[PDB]
Amino acid sequence: GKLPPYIFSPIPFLGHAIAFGKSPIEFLENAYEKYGPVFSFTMVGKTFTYLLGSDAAALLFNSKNEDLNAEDVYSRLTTPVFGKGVAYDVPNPVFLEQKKMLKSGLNIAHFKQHVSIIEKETKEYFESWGESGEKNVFEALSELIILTASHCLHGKEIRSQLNEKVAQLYADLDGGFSHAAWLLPGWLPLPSFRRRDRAHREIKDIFYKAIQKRRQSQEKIDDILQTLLDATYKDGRPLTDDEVAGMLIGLLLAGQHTSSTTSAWMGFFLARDKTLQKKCYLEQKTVCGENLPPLTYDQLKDLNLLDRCIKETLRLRPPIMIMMRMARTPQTVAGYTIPPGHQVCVSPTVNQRLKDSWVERLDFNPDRYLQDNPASGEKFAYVPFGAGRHRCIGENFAYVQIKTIWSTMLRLYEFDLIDGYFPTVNYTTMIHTPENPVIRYKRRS
Ligand code: HEM
Ligand SMILES: COc1ccc(OC)c(/C(=C\c2ccc(O)c(OC)c2)C(=O)NCCc2ccc(O)cc2)c1
Repeated sequence: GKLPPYIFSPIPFLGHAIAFGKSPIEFLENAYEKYGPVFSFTMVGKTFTYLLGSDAAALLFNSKNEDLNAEDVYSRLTTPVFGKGVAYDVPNPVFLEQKKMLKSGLNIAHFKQHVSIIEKETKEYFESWGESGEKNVFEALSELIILTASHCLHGKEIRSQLNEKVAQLYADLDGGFSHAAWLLPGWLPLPSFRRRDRAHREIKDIFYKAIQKRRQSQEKIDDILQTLLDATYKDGRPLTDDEVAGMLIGLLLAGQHTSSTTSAWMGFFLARDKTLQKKCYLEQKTVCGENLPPLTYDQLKDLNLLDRCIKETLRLRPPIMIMMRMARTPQTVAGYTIPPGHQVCVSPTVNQRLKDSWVERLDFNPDRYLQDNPASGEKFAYVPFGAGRHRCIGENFAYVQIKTIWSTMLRLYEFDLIDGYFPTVNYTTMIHTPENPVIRYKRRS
């Protein structure tokens, strides 16, 4: 076997940590240009064997959990925040069973009501923005998305109980995903660690109360929570309340910040492309209805231009820029054998802005998919939600949430950038959020 082309680090242990923190996408891009598609790293005592390009990423996107173990990478971070016996804590077959049980709930029947729920919530929430002014797009969209995700997934019982205190609790729970989670161990009683732990206990307690109330409820209502409760394991064991709580606080916490940043990025891209925003509003006027009636899942499929805009936003600025895996058996890609112990990586951000196939890589143009383009030509060139075996179980929910939030938002206002300052990428956060998000909005005529 041959080890993959190994980059050389001046620092023995820390490696390229500072460079990756400063500019991960650019660092990966130049490393690709200099050492091919299978260049390796050395970051904090770990070898980050990145796979760039479709051919290299095919290994990660077609690998099995017996070969590329996600748990050995994500357990120490996801177990304390989500719960025990849920998410990545369980073995891989139980994890697959949980994933399919969750995917069963997110169906067309539930989406038909989710569209109306999200439309109502965004129409009510964006009343405070007034006729015109400037606002923090990222935070407002995060607050809207947490409301909509709660109302749709957890149900009216949980949504009604939602207030500023529990919103801050959810923000604190998301605060568990940070640098300290990776570098520092689960031994130090850091105040961030104890905040996350207390938030998880309080959230699970209120969720236990809500689950008991729903179970005792006589009236039958179809929801994600009800579907999870009715559905049992493959063997036949009824789902425990602890497991159900873990499922739902995993679902919502996994879509609150990977959907807020995408919505904000699409908003800024549409503000920069005023002609594209005008075309999108014209579509909202013509294909949904001249009187602009409330949206429905049937009309969602008619918003092809908005779908293309969301696709281009995800291509340029993916929320999840890295999907890590832990090698445990020797694997070969591009002729280079990766020994077990290397943190096999993949970049759903660099994979979509490579100049080899993505022409005008950094140019926002939601018309590329109208013609032939890598997203259809190549297997794993456009992978914002993942592809192959490892995909998001809620990409449909994301495409029905963002395309119902932004449809109403474009129906309401006429977004326009301020001082021509397109927000940059804040690499400090694990999900790259726009830097200083401020937009000068005006009410649509
Ligand atoms: C633009 C929106 C979103 C993007 C780009 C995105 C991206 C991703 C990606 C790339 C993965 C793969 C992680 C892995 O394979 O290790 C993932 C996993 C996941 N996604 Fe999302 N996500 C989004 C929103 C959502 C939404 C709305 C939900 C609603 C349920 C959700 C639920 C999940 C869950 C539970 C996982 C767990 C891992 C798995 O399913 O394999 N995400 N997401
Ligand atoms: C902001 O919270 C997130 C958001 C998105 C994530 O995945 C896209 C993750 C993550 C791992 C992750 C950890 C730290 C990170 O910094 C990160 O990148 C943002 C990602 C993960 O898979 N969650 C869901 C796991 C799960 C599976 C099955 C189930 O039934 C219930 C839950 C964490």
